[PDB]
Amino acid sequence: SFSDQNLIWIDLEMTGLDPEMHKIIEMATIVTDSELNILAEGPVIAIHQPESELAKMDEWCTTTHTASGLVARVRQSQVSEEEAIDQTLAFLKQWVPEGKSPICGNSIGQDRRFLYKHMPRLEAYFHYRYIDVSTIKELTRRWQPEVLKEFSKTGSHLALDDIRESIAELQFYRKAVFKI
Ligand code: NA
Repeated sequence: SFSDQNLIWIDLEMTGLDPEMHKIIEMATIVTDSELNILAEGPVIAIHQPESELAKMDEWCTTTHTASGLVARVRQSQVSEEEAIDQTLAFLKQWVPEGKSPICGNSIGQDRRFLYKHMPRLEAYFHYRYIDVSTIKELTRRWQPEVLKEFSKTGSHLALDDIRESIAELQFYRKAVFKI
């Protein structure tokens, strides 16, 4: 089912909002076809970081990532950023050719910033364009906001679950605000 029309969905969790200061602590990927059918889920990787990097986390980050179990998984992880890139590339090469899929997700520009800084070999696998589901969310909020009361998110900040929610959100928009 390898195809240059398939879409690569990705979500990261980080120790904060600033790529120059903060680090990636979780990554997950999903491949859909162009019709958003989920074809395969990629590696779900808690990336090891030392305490000094975890100690940069603000209260939101600390409470969120501790309560989810991610911090414990990060502390126990034996997978570095480079190994996480290798695993993720080995998965993606089976489903989508290099340079063809936009990066897909919610406010995915932020994730791409962290990929540019910390995982440029993975960033380079994506086409330069972005499929940002939150673009459609924002346009819907302004053009017909009552549509948004028909869809809800759990928002657990477990990377695979959140990217599954991104795909479900776009699936909802296709029926609710698109006519194609
Ligand atoms: Na995200």
